[PDB]
Amino acid sequence: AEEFPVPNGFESAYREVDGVKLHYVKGGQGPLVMLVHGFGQTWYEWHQLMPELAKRFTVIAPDLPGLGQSEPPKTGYSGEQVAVYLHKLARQFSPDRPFDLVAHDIGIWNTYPMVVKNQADIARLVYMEAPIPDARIYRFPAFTAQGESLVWHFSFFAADDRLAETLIAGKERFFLEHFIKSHASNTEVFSERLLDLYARSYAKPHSLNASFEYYRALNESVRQNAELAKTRLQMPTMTLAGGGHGGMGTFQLEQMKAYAEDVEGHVLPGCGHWLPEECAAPMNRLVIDFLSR
Amino acid sequence: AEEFPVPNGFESAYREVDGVKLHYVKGGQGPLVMLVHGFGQTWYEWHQLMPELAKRFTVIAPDLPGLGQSEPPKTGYSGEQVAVYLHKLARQFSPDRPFDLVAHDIGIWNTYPMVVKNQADIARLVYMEAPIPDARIYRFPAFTAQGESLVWHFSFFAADDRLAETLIAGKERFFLEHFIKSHASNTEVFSERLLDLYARSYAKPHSLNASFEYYRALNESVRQNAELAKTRLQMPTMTLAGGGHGGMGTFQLEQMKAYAEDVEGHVLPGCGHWLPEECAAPMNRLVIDFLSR
Ligand SMILES: O=C(O)Cc1cc(I)c(Oc2ccc(O)c(I)c2)c(I)c1
Ligand SMILES: O=C(O)Cc1cc(I)c(Oc2ccc(O)c(I)c2)c(I)c1
Repeated sequence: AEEFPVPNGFESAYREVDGVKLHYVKGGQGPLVMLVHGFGQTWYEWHQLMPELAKRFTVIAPDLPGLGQSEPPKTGYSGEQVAVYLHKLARQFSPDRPFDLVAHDIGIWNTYPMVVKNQADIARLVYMEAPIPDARIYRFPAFTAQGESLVWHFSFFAADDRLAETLIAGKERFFLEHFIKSHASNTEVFSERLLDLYARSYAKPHSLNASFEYYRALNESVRQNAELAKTRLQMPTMTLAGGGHGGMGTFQLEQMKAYAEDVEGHVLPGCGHWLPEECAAPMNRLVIDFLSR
Repeated sequence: AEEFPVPNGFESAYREVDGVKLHYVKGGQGPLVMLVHGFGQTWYEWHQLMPELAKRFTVIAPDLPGLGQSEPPKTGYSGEQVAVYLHKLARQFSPDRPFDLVAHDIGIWNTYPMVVKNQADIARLVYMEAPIPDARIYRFPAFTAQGESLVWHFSFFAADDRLAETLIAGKERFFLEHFIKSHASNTEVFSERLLDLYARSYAKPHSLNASFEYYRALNESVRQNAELAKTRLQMPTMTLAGGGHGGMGTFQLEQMKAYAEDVEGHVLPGCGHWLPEECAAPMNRLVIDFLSR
């Protein structure tokens, strides 16, 4: 059974990595590009970009441990632990060449440590719509003059007592729709069918828990990154962020400047947090052009 | 019927104020002191302080509109709107003399406007454990290096689509235990028996909704207070705050200095948000002594 429809010419498959069965969708020919999704989603958020990229690259889009059809991590959910799985998965398919990495949302948290620790393995890097976990996140406000902030979920999801699983269970579809649309500019792209598919996936009890364990490990990830960041990133990097409601605006590039020697950034007007779906055509174009250099 | 046990020698009664039936518990003789509870609780948080105060004062402890056994407000939930009900209630019992006010948590939000607008009616004032709604609240962090922040619930409760009622309905008892204990230093005072009492009250559907409407009106209260605060409070004031986990610490007094000419503050070590229950002996002593001047 597949949680999401696989594009033509792609295959849904699994690899064991350090005793954890990871799911991915793979297609194309050429140098490897790995696309890593974030919270509330799965490999499927990349399904529009994948066929275009597959004209020039071998494309792999894994499900993060515990999410989609991937088994939970056996080590832990901190960025350094999760990044091992993703790095080793990429290396199974690109053992002899560096590969490209594109990540969205918590896909950034789960890849940054393997990028900085294995720079020779990373040809080009694209990061969109999430802070790298560091002390900057402690400044985001709990509440705004316009009401509900965009970041209060960091605390909701990190809270103990399984607070988030307990309140969201039985209301997974309701909560996800609220979360996705409140972080969107272009809500129309989230059809009832698309929301149904994402909700069914993250509502699997181990996946609902996995979702929040990423946040329960966030402080540990920040502490980890405090040490890792002593080494600057040297590979060509591009950042993307939405400039509309729900988006991160200038933060993405400005943070990345502290991490990378060679970075260019774009802010996409009229687009929120969910760039691959809200603004597929220009996002796809920018990613394809940057990687095709 | 009574949701909470009335102390010996007190009465539970109701008063209709501008078309809204307010519940209160009253006892004692002498000048009037009104005690106003906050979120998650009812008049009952004051039940240990009340008999002591009643030796020197007429004591009234109302349920906030919509909470406990009080009807929802008919105007709205902004501070200025709710303060009218509380001011009129007090003045029914003390029409020719000023009265004392003690308020905790959102009790502050719901009384500040009537204090500033009717300064001659307030002899002495005690505020504990909440910010007065102003722009300072936009600076509190969504997430901290220790985990769950103090005020992330501001956004949860303010969120559209009845997000909070939808998630919390049926899980009120679970949620309230988490909320109260996460904001406490001395968690041991929150027995299952006591939590049962509070949860059964706020689980009434109109009470669960009323609770969150106070937060949905928070930005309105901030706008209201920006005008009101152009006049400083002139009456003797005391602030209390917990110095332990969950407490507001030095913020309480520091903010109050901007609002009051005559203020003394105390931070109680090893106590969190729930001062009357976590640290009954020193809190009661501070309040009784201050009002007895
Ligand atoms: O602190 C700054 O410089 C500016 C800043 C402020 C915030 I609130 C913020 O959080 C967001 C915003 C959008 C979003 O979709 C998500 I998920 C989190 C970020 I990233 C940066
Ligand atoms: O950042 C600052 O200025 C200091 C600050 C930080 C926070 I997070 C905060 O919110 C609280 C604190 C305790 C509490 O019990 C509740 I409910 C809310 C406050 I008030 C002040």
